Amino acid sequence: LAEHLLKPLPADKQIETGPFLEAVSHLPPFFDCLGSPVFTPIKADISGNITKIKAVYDTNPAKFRTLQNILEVEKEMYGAEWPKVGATLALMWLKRGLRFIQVFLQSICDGERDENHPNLIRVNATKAYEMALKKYHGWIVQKIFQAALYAAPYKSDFLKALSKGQNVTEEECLEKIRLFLVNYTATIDVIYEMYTQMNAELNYKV
Amino acid sequence: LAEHLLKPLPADKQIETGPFLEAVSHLPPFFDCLGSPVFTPIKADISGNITKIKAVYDTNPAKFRTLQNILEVEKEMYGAEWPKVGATLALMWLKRGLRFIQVFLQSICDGERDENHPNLIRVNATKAYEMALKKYHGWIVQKIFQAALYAAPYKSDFLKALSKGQNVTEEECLEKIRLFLVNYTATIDVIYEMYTQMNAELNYKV
Ligand SMILES: CCCCCCCC/C=C\CCCCCCCCCCCCCC(=O)N[C@@H](CO[C@@H]1O[C@H](CO)[C@H](O)[C@H](OS(=O)(=O)O)[C@H]1O)[C@H](O)/C=C/CCCCCCCCCCCCC
Ligand SMILES: CCCCCCCC/C=C\CCCCCCCCCCCCCC(=O)N[C@@H](CO[C@@H]1O[C@H](CO)[C@H](O)[C@H](OS(=O)(=O)O)[C@H]1O)[C@H](O)/C=C/CCCCCCCCCCCCC
Repeated sequence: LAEHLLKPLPADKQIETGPFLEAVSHLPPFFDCLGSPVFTPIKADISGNITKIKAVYDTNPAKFRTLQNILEVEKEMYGAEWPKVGATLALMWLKRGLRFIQVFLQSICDGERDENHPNLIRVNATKAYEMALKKYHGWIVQKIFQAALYAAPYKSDFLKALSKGQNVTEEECLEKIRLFLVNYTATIDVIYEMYTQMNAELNYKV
Repeated sequence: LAEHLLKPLPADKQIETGPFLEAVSHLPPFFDCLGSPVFTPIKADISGNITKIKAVYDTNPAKFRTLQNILEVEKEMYGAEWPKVGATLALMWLKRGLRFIQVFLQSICDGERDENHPNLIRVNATKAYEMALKKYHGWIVQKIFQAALYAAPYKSDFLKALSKGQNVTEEECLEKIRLFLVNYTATIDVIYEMYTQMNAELNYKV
């Protein structure tokens, strides 16, 4: 993770679209390292959001220099269907997946665990799901999450996979995750705040 | 469905690849008519198989004239990883989805129902799942099927969707499904038999 840190936030809290998309594009490949086909459709959905945002950006990178520019330009371009359109909608969902990853990783780094099963990551994933995604899912998708949770790797195995080849301890691995989390968390928080400020957030369930 | 009937089988039971792929390519769009996002990853998997087979075919349509040609050419081309490779693997999975659809539709047409809930299609889908797919799924994916089953439409709604614009009765709709099922079922049966004859069938679970 720490090979692709996000940029620090500038004083004006603007997030450059190009570097943001470049950074977060390194996250979906991690889903191929979790040891299950159950992660295939997940990877697909997150990558699909990234692809959509990049496709809008590519139409005019200067116009879409920042994530704020995307929202404001699309609000002007689309009128009534906005924010349920375009890159605004894609980023609305992407931020939820990014927040899931943030909460999950932070929970692991913070030593949160089921003391009865300290080498599982279920409690960490459940917390992340509850905080990031659950209320945007109808009861059927929530039931699917609960089933998919059983496909999660052991903690020790997950941390091994995050540091393969590097010959580092788990303690060192977790320090590098904490480093990644600094600008990552700050960036996601700014994106959420922007959605509030722009009245671009929707609450529909799938 | 009856606007894209499969070809009848010739005496030699060979199935031409091009027309087969053209016909079955009309089936994944039906998943957008079931009223739920839960069908998105399903459509993606079936379409992915079709795309893979078409990509192999397109490298040399004469060499890959029939489905039998695909298996025999790939067996020669690949040696030891076969049949877990290429279009052979894609068709191995595609036939299972096609068989699911066949069993499901046939069950509906045959009047099979839960007499306590005659306007659901759960019993029909469960039968199809059991016959076509279940034993290739580990327990986690099976649990996901059980959840996804609740996203199925009402029977009357499903049959309406299959005949939209046509101004036909449900009886007429079902007669047209029965017509589609004739060459469809025969074709799928031949494909299954070919996999047996070629020793191309695998039994691994996902
Ligand atoms: C960095 C290391 C990695 C850290 C993460 C590792 C964590 C591992 C630990 C535990 C595992 C826990 C279980 C997994 C939890 C996954 C959470 C990760 C993030 C989730 C991504 C899905 C987000 C989501 O809910 N999306 C939902 C909404 O999508 C959005 O819909 C919009 C329209 O309303 C747009 O189309 C939008 O796209 S746009 O680009 O056009 O705007 C699009 O993104 C999407 O519906 C859900 C997708 C997941 C698939 C769920 C359905 C599966 C059904 C399967 C049925 C099969 C049954 C039959 C079997 C044969
Ligand atoms: C004609 C009208 C339409 C008729 C049908 C309507 C029926 C509606 C009624 C009731 C609904 C019942 C529930 C739905 C049942 C669906 C059955 C339809 C057919 C299923 C298609 C999936 C087949 C399958 O099991 N595939 C499996 C194996 O795939 C194959 O894997 C191979 C490698 O081992 C290859 O990669 C291969 O591709 S290849 O091209 O490279 O060779 C590929 O096809 C595939 O893994 C399953 C895909 C379905 C997705 C399941 C996982 C969902 C996990 C979601 C987790 C989300 C949790 C977190 C939430 C945020």
